[PDB]
Order: sequence, then structure tokens, then C-alpha cells
Amino acid sequence: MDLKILSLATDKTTDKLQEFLQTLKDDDLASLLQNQAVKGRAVGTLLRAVLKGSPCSEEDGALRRYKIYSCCIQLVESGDLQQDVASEIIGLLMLEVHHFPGPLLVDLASDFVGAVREDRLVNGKSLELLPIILTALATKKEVLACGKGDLNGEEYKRQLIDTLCSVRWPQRYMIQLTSVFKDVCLTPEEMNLVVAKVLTMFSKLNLQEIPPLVYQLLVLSSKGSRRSVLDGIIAFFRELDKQHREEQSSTAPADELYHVEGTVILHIVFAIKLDCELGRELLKHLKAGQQGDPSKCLCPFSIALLLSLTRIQRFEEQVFDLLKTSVVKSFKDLQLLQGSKFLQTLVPQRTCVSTMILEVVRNSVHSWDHVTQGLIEFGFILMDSYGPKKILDGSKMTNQHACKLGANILLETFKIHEMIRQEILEQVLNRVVTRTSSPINHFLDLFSDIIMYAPLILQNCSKVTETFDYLTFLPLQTVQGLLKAVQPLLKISMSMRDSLILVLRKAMFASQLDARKSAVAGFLLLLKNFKVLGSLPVTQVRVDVHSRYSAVANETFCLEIIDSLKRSLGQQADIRLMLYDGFYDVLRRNSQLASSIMQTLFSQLKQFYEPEPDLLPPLKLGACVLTQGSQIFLQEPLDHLLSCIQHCLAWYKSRVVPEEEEELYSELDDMLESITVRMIKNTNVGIKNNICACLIMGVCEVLMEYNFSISNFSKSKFEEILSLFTCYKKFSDILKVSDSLLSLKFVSDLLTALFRDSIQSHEESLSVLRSSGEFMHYAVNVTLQKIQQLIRTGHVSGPDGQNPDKIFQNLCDITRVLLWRYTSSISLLCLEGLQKTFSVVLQFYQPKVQQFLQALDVTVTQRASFQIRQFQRSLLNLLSSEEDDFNSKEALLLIAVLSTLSRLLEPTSPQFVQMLSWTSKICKEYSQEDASFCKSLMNLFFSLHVLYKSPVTLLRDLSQDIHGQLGDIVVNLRTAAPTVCLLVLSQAEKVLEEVDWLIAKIKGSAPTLLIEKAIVMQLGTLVTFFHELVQTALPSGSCVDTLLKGLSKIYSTLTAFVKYYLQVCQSSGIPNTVEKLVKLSGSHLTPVCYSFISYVQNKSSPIPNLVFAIEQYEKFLIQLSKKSKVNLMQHMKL
Repeated sequence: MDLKILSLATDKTTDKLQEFLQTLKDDDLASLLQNQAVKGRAVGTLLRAVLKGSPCSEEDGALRRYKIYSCCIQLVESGDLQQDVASEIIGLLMLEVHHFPGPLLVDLASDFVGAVREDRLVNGKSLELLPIILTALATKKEVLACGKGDLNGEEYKRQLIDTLCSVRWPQRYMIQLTSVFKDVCLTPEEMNLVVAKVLTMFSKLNLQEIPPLVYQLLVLSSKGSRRSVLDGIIAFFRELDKQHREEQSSTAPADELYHVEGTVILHIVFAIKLDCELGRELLKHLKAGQQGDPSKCLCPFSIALLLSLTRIQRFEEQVFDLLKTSVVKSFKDLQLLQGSKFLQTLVPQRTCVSTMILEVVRNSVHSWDHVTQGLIEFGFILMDSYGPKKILDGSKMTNQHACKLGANILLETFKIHEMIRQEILEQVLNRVVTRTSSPINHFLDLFSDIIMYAPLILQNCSKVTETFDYLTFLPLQTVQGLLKAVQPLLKISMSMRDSLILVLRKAMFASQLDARKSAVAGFLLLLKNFKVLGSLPVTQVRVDVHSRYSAVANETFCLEIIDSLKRSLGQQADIRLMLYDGFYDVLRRNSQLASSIMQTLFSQLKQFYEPEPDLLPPLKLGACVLTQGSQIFLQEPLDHLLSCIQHCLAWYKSRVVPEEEEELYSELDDMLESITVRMIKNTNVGIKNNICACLIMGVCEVLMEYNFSISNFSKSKFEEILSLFTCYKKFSDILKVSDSLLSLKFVSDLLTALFRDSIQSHEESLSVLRSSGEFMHYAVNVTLQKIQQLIRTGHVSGPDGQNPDKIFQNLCDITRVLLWRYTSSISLLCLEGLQKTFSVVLQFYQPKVQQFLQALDVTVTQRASFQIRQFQRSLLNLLSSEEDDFNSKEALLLIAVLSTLSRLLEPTSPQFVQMLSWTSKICKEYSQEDASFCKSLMNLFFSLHVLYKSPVTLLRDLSQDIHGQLGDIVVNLRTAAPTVCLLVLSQAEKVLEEVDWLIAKIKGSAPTLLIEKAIVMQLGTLVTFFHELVQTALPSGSCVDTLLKGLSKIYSTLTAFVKYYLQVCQSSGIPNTVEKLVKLSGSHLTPVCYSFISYVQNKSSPIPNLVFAIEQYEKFLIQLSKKSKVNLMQHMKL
């Protein structure tokens, strides 16, 4: 057998070879099976002769090969044969398949697809043939003899694959199956066929098997259809995530799901490394553009992918823009959706990219390192780009929200990942110490939060300590923020504390003022946190007890600082003031310092106080002014020195009651009274005088505060208090804002004492005051004036001035007292002050809103509608009994209180309706001739309304009024003409921006109709609105121009709606909705517009922007009508 085939190969073709074949016909099965079992290399050349013994020139040759090929295949898979034998066989089979005719290849490949149905091959090595078979097929474009011939080599190869995809691939070989398509050239349809079929399997595999498959899928994309490969993987995991996240609302999977996702992400980033198109495609795909997409575009998974893709340099800048710009879009849209009811009806709420990226951080816990570097780096880009800027140098909602998300990413990453903890910190600090005048405050806040989170990590932190060396070189605002935030570390690390002391010790010696001003802030801060235990008889820390570990702090620690600080009292006035403020804060926290601080304050007054009883200028105000070389400065703001000594004394008496102190506090009490009685009695010369004036004004304002808190009882002291105001007012007339020296706690107490407090024995208390009556609204002027100053900055003059809890308290105290007076001219001020209160509480203290409303007596919305009722009732009262000309001022700010409060009302709410409908009532049933009042009532009306239904009812109706009461060439002539004109125009313009966004939204999709018909009804009611105005005469000054701008906008909106249908009807019918209202423009608008422009030129003796708009509007109607269906444009001219 064997040997006799060896001659045929060395003899010649045909006769020798082919004849022996026809002789056998029986078993090439039993022969080949056992011939490899004997020797595999004797079988190795067994084919080469037999294959050249059966060419395609003869059928018995060709139709014979088909049997051999099927036997080789059968053995390779079933047999246990060694891989050298196995791979030698398919080596030959692959290299001899070249010349097989079209009919046979189809049969061979269909035998594979046949195997695919159900087989245990254990070998895909059989499948390695498939690629060579399918390609050899496509080579021949000629019909082949099979069945109905009718088909080229390309089509049988397409239908073969087509079937391979419809048959089920077994779980075992499917990897090898997909690596088979690796070598086979494909059509885009064949690609998307193989791809989308491989995807259908993902949901059927145990999770740990996907990463290798995804790898095997991605190698196909390289030749293939990138977008669909990616979109598939992404879409699969996005959905998978969705389910897991709903399991979270009701660790278990998290290990697997996210570890796999990481590996999968790690796999596709790896591909993007080898093939850039893959990357450029991932970006092209994910890129937002029109905003309907970026909501469905980005998901936590794809974002994590993008962030891990960051590691490949070239893609970094791009990944960040995509994310950066999507964070803004995501927000700015949701910011819009909350603004209009109609948008809510058409568009459902969407998880915003913000909370998505945060979920990436959250999910990053499980083995995603590759994702962190890009994470922290992105968080910074937000804080960098969106941080506050020009506020330091003489809708930012997005700017803020972006910047905060930058911080949140950064904070939360820090919490979750130990390994980057240091780099985050170093990165924050290095900006703080290194960055310009450019405001760093947002960075200090994060620094504060990181520390506050776990002070234990950074207790050592030389990187914090090393920061202190720049303490003098940094702006005071920074140094305070740095120190304040760094506190929890100081209480822990001794070496950091001692190092700060040593730094501050010599900071005090800096010639530069600002340097010393910092050094002081530092020591003052130290004193707040540090005790001694000394030689003695919020729980600060004892610096003294460890003497082996502290080379700096001793028992002298507290006094050592006070002495160091004493020297600043002889320095610039600006510093002394800062030291006065500090002394009080410090005294309150440290009891032992009472003597040392008081001593210092005492001996300071001694310089400015004339001891000789009754030399009528009881304080020497000449020494408060220094003059060097043509310039007169005030040093030592005496009025604060007094306030400080006042608040300390008040404290010492108040608090410490558990000797040389009692002699101090008596002698100062003596001095204050002495000053009390004796006190009631441009160009350099005058520049000094003006200072002294408001010095006294303060001094009196301080003595007022003191003599009150001295005793709240006697008529005799209130007689002085009035006389002290009589001195203050005296100079105040002779000539003032934040200058109130009254501590806010006092401004609270006395306003609560004056109005609410009667039940106390003395009516003479009130009367000595009420009867002056200028003092009455002066005391209401300080409060109203400090609340205002409280919205300019966050601070307030005196003690507990920056304490946000003490401020909130004082706000609650003051508010309900102003409410008592307004339920019952001073009563006007109370409202004005009452107004500023609410506005502050809401835009600063917002989370405390619930607390706030309680002090005044769904539950939050309850308190709101309760207060609203009381106000809306006294507005109605002002109107119902209104006498001729009454108040444009009280009616104005009474509405302001309502508008402020109405923002607390839930947009759904039963209570919200009470406010909206009530407002709608005042609009119909009233009018008045002061423009101030209507614009407010309208804004409030609109404000509430647009959260109910689209305004296009009010709009169309409001125009019918102005249109009727003006022109054609309840609000009256003086009302609606200049004012209520501009409002409906502005309001409608916004309603157009809405439509514009809707219109652009639908275009971007490449439930839809439900919106389109709402867009029509929206635009339809709006055309009716403008027609009223375009008819009517309006004052030529402004409203003319505003109506023009508003008009050209509709034409741009309609044009946008038009070229949208130019797009949508390329894939087409333009239903009655569209049509009917298209010519409703060319009837009610177009002609009426042309007539309005002539009104302007005939009266008068921007403009071109209206015509171009109408022209372009028609230019695309001409293109629309022609290229789609209807002659409507020809019906617009009729």
C-alpha cells in the first residue's frame, strides 16, 4: 500500500497516481486512522502524493479529495493525535485548498456549519480551514454549479457565514469560532453580522468568560466595524450596571461585575493602544454634540473607560474635553428642565453626568488603579477651570457646580484610595502656596475637608509643615484659611505645632505689615487651641505636660504669646483692631488668660483716658491720630478698644463665677462709667476731625451697648443710653454703614427687648426710648443695616460675627421680632429688614431653612405657605383699603418677601397652587399707574406660573390687552405700555429658547412625535401673541426695538423647525399640524410685520435683522415645499 504510492509521486501525474485511487474506493478511513498510529510522518507525505493524484482537472480526482479532506478533519478533532501530526495535517489541508472548485468548497464549509450545530470536536483546529475556504470562494465571481447556480463565490461565502451566524455556537468553541473570522476578509454587512452575533452571546456566558471573548472580538474590529464593536460592549455593560444598581437600592456581585468591567476596560484600552482609529472611534461615538445624546451617551462604565483611556497620552486632552463639556451640558440641561413645566412634560428627568462620574469613583474601589490617575487629574481640571476668579479682582451656577464636582471627585477619591492620598494633598497645597492672586479659597476648603476627614493620616505631614515657611510670603486670606483648616493636625502632631510656633515667632518681626497681620492670626489661632496647666490651682490641648518631646512649648507658653502679641498694639491701627477682635475670642475659650488679656487692654486705655475727674474730654482723642510727613493716619481705633473691654467685662461678670482680676474688672467698670458720664457733656486739619467724629460715634455706640448690658433694669441708665445716642446722632447729623459698633447679639436682644419685651416691670425702659423715636428707628436701622452688610460679605462687625451658628441664631431672634412689629413709620422698616432676612437665610443658610421657619412660630412647604398667607393677606389689605396714592415702596418689597418665600414651595404641592392662583387673582382684578409695582407682580406671577403650564396662554392674552389699549394704528395706559410690554416679550423669548432646544434635540436623534405636536401648539399660540403686538402702536423709544428682536427670533425658530423637517422628510408626509400653522405665519405675521416697519419710519422722521430673518425663513420654505410635497409656500403668498 504505502510503498506502492511512493513511486507514483516520483513517476508522473495522471496515469500512475489517479489509477491506483479508482482501485481502492473502500477505506481511506481504516487506512489513515491506523497509519498515523504507526508513524505520523509516514502519513505526513501520504497526502502530498494522493492530493496530487487527484487534481481539479478530473472529477474523480476532485470529488475524491472531498472524502480525504473530510477524513483528515474527522481525525484531527476526534483522535488524541499529537499536535505535530494534527497541525501538519491542517498545514497541508490549508495549503492545498487553493484550487478546489466552487461547488466543493461550499460543501466543505457547509460541513463545518453542520458540525457547529451540535458537536464535541474538542478542536477548533478543524475550523482553521474555514477562513481559507471562504476566501478562496470569494475569488471567483462566476456562477457555480450547485442547486440553483445563480451565485458567485462571494455570495455563497456570504450565505455560508450568514448561516453560521443563525446557528447556535457552542459555549466551548465560540472563542475559537471568533478567532476563525480573524483571517477572513468580510463585508460591512458580514462584519456587523459576525459582530452582533458574537454580542448576542455575552448575556449567555458566566461573567469571567467575557474578558477573553471581548479581547477576541476586539481583534476583529481592527479590520472591522469599530463603532458597533464598542457600542456593543458598552451597551452590554451599561445595561448590566443598570440592574446591579437597582439591586443596590434593595460585595455580593460587586467583586465580579466591577473586577470584570475593569479587565474589559483594561482590554479595550489595550486595543486603542495598538490601533488609534479604535480610540478615535470611541471618542467620535461618545462625543456629545446635541444634548439628547450625552445623557444616553455617557454611563458610569463608558466614563470609567474614558478615564482609564487617559493613560494613553495622545487621547488625554480629548477625553477631558468630552468629560468636562459633558458635565456642563448635563447640568445646564437639568437646570433648564427644572425651569419649565412643558419641558418636563415632553422630556423625562435624566441621571446627570455629575452623579455618574461620582459613581465611577464609588465603583473604582474594586481594583481600578488605571482609572484613578485620570480621575484625580480630571477633578483638578474642574476646580482649575471652574473655580471662582474675578470676584477677587475689581449663570455661574454651572461654573460653581462644575467646580464642586471637581472637589467631590477629589475628596471622595482620597477617601477611597490609600495609595494616592499623598499626591492629592501635595497637589492641593502646591496650588495654594504657588498660585498668584488668583483666588484659592475652593482649594483650601478641600484641604480642610481631606484633613477633617481623617486627621490621623496627615498628623505628621511635613508637606503641611513645609507649607508654613511661606506663611509670610502668602496673602493673609490664604494664611487664615490654611491655619484654620490645619487645626485638627496641630492638636495631634507636636512637631508641627512647635514648628508653627517657631515660624510665627519670627513672623512677628517682619517689617511688612501683612506679614505681621498673618503672624498675629496664627498666634491668636494657637491660643484658641492650646492650654498650659502651668503653675495653676471645647477642650484645648496642654502643650506643657510632655517636656521630653517639646523643645519649644513650656509652662510660659500662653503668657509668652500674649507678650509677643502686646507689641502689635503699638503697631498700625489695622493690626490693633485685629488683636482686639482676637482677645475676646481667645478669652472666651481660655479662662486663665482673663488676667493677662485684661491687663493689656487696661493699660492700653490708660494711655487715652484722662484720670483727672472731670476734664470734660474723658478720652484723649488727639493721640488716636498720628501724622508723619503730610499724611494723617488713625492709629488705635479707640472705639473698638472700648468695645473689646466692654465684651470682656460683660463676659467676666457673666461667665466666670466659680483676686487681682476682681480689682482689674472693678477699675475698668469704674472707668467705663466715668467715661459714660463725662462723655455726655479734604485737608489735614479736617481729615483728623472726621476720624474723631466717627470715633466718638463709635465710642458712644459702644458705651450704649455697655450701659445696657450693665443693667437691663433702671430708668436712670436708659436716660444715659438715650443721651449717648443723642451724642451719636449729634455727630451723625454733623456729617456710616458697616460702622455700627453694636455687637449683633446686642442688636438682637434690644430689638427683642424693645418690641416684644413689655412684661418686664419697666414701661419706662421702652418709653425712655420709644419717645425719642429716632433712636427707635436707629436701632432698627442698625439691624436692617447689618443684615444687609451680611449679604455683602459673610461677616458682621463684632464678636461671634463670623460664627455661622451664632449668626443663624441671631437671625431667627431678630426675624420673628420684626414679624411681631409688622403684625400690629417703623413698621415699614421692619418689613424691609424682614425682607433682607428671608433672602439671606435662603441663599446662605438654605439647609437651615426648616430650623429658621420654626423659630417664627411638606412641613417645610407648610411653614412657607403659612408665612406667605400672612403676607399675601397684608398686601391684599394694602390694596383693598388702598387710599389714592399710598405706597409703591411697601407694595414692592412685600411682593419681594413672597417671591423669596415662594421658592421654598415644592413645585408640585397643594401650597404652591395657593400662591400661583392667588397671584393670578391680583393680576386680573387689579391695576395701578406706578410701573414699579406691575413688573414685580408680573415677574412673581410668571415665576410661579412657568412651573405650572407653558405661559403661552397668559402671553397671547396679555398682548390682546396692550394691543387693545395702545394701538393697532387688567393693565392701563401708563402700566402696560412701557413696562408690561417688555415683560411678555422677554417671557415669550424664553419660551422660544425652550422650543429651540426641543427642535435641536429631535434633530440630534438622526415618543418623538408627541413632542413635535407640542412644539407646534407652542409656536401656534405664540404667533397669535405677536400678531396682537405687531398690530399695535407702542412708544417709539425701546419697546419698538424689543418687539423687533422678539419677532426676528420666531422667524429663526420657525426656520429651525423648517430645516428640521427638511431633514426628517428626507426619510419620509408633513401632517396638518405643521402645514396649517405654516401659513398661519404668512397671514397673521408676515404682512402685519411689513406694516409695522413702516410705522417706525413714518413716526421717527436691528431693522435689517428682521428682514434677513424673514427672507432666510422663506428661503428654506422655498427649499422645503419644492423638495418635499406641498405648494404651501405658494399658499403663503395668497
